[PDB]
Amino acid sequence: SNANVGVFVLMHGDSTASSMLKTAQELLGTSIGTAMNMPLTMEVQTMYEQLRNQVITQKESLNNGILLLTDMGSLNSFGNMLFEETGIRTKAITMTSTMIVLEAIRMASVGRSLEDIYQNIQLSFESVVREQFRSSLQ
Amino acid sequence: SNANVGVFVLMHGDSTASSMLKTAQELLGTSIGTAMNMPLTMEVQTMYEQLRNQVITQKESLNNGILLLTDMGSLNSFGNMLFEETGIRTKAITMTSTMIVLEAIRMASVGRSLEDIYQNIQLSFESVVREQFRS
Repeated sequence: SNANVGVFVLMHGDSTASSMLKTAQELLGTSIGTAMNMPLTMEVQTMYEQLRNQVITQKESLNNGILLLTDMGSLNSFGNMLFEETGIRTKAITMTSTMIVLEAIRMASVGRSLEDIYQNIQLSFESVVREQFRSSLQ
Repeated sequence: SNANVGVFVLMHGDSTASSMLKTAQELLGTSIGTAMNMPLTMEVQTMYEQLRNQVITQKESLNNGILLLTDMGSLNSFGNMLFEETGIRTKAITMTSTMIVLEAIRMASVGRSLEDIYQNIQLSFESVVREQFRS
């Protein structure tokens, strides 16, 4: 009920997820959020099981839902998979960049809801779509 | 006529840029592209000079232009600044993630033009955003 939203950052490669999270954490002075890197030799199912296992452990601290921030590929499917398996409300967002991790952790750490965080992140993506749109014009 | 577009990945953190670049290079079997990890202690001007310094030592290898893939605000001015200073055509994409680096590196390595790469990445980025937030 007063749990902060749980933020998990999952990305392809050796240290993208963890390095992006470290950046946000150092900018905000917080240690909340969890990063997991999927190196190229690791099967997608193996990664899901890493995430699911930690989620299951911390179930009682994840009363206000989970936000999965991913880059690409199969990883977004984990959001619905976790909800189906654990019943914990999950939103998943692809194409995650440093700013998005930063904004997710900042809002999570001050107790904003999963829905409020998801909406603000959508607005950030929309701002960028528009900035890019305007740049393509010239 | 033959230069590949030079792709530069500039990200905040210990290994964000280099990790994304390595993922792309390994997935694609190519060694092209430059990553520059910017630590939080580094000044904006130092970051800029790091980029500019490499660029101007390899001008002819960049004569088909430069694509900067960046994350955060301060880096977002570097494209126009680099172009103004060097005259080498530069495009820049913010909110860079793994798939942005992947497709930029894939296109550059097969000899796609700057305008084409930039166009296609922006179109893909918008498509995925719209599908993500659809329902």
